[PDB]
Amino acid sequence: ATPVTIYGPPLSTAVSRVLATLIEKDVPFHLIPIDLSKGEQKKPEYLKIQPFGQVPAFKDESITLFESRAICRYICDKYADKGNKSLYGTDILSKANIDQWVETDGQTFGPPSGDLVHDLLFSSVPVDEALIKKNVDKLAKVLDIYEQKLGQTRFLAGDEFSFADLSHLPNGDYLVNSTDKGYLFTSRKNVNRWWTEISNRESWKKVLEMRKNA
Amino acid sequence: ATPVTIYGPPLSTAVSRVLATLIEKDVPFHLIPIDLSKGEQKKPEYLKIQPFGQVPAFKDESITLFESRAICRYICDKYADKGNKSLYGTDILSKANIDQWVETDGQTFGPPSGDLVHDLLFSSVPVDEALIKKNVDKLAKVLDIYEQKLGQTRFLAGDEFSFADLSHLPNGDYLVNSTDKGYLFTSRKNVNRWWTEISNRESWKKVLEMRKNA
Ligand SMILES: N[C@@H](CCC(=O)N[C@@H](CS)C(=O)NCC(=O)O)C(=O)O
Ligand SMILES: N[C@@H](CCC(=O)N[C@@H](CS)C(=O)NCC(=O)O)C(=O)O
Repeated sequence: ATPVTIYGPPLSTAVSRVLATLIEKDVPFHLIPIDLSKGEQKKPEYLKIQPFGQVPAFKDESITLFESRAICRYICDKYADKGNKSLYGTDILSKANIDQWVETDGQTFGPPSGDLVHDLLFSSVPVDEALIKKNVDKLAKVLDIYEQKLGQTRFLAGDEFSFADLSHLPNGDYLVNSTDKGYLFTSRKNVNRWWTEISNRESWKKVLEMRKNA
Repeated sequence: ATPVTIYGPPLSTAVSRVLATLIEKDVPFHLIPIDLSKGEQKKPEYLKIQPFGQVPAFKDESITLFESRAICRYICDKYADKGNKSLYGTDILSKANIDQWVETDGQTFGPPSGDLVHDLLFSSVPVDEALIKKNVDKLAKVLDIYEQKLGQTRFLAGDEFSFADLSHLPNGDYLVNSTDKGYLFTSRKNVNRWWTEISNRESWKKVLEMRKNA
């Protein structure tokens, strides 16, 4: 079928989540730029597609979607028999087992890690060290629980890479490789192990290379 | 069939989300109390099933799950042909269409509404009115977008009540009925219509009565 259409820059964490999923699932795509520096996402034209004025948006022959994790669940559903077939499970039980850790990204890991990424890399107000520390300490608590989980299983939800792991890549990679807070991940033995395995997957390497290609 | 097991108090918003789903899906359940004021959610036996020391947790013969929205997706999947069949759609496209608004709850509406609910109703320290204002203003911006959407469709995702609407009930109901922030919903005519329709569903009324009697 025709390549799907993704709106937004690969530097965006939420866009990156979608891109990594497409690549894992062997789904071809067009990428339409949205210039965040020109406030393009906040103007009326883009608002028809993403009503919160955020990236990414998704369009294929059947539907227009927003919210990165919903886009990714759709892709995993539509293209279940394609690419990495086990990415979001293969039946009701394996899917749900992964999904609880996807929700842990969305509700538990994502808020402090995303706020850190924003405040340290993408904000225009002076960095507030007290606020950085607050979210560092919150994220440390989460990663302590991950350290124990990853002492039992190779990946968050079990023995194989899943969307739960994938969903951690965007904020993880900015913290580890673009801030001085990488020790949160790398000083925890099992988290470091996991982080190394997931960030060196072909799909993620391809996303990082796409960022270089502008 | 054997009733599923749910852990936590009905005063909890995340527990309420699961209860409303079970009732919509006509799934019998057994509810195991956890007293949050007494830290029962941190008892080591309970942390074995919910490692973040939060509620709810879910058990049936097949699986133990945490994170309310993951639990609800599993319920909707397992019991697709039961109760309200359309709650999370009936095929790939209708499911995804609902799911983007479920993610909007999780990522956009949920954080400011949940922080308001916590600071105003479940905090041990005084409220910070500057922070209240910050979250009120954030939520107002979200609801301005909903106001536009709900002028186009009856419910968030279309012409039928869905899990997307359901997922807004717990924080919405506390703000409308237990704080002086209800104007956020009631001053917006389409949002108010929607709120009226979804909060008067029998499933939601049953949850509130469970809570009143707990
Ligand atoms: N919850 C959304 C988050 C989207 C989001 O916040 N995107 C950022 C880039 S990572 C954005 O659009 N920034 C520009 C803006 O918010 O105006 C998702 O997962 O898709
Ligand atoms: N993202 C979780 C949220 C769980 C959560 O924060 N639960 C509250 C109840 S509203 C709780 O357990 N609070 C007690 C605590 O965190 O110690 C879910 O949706 O299940």
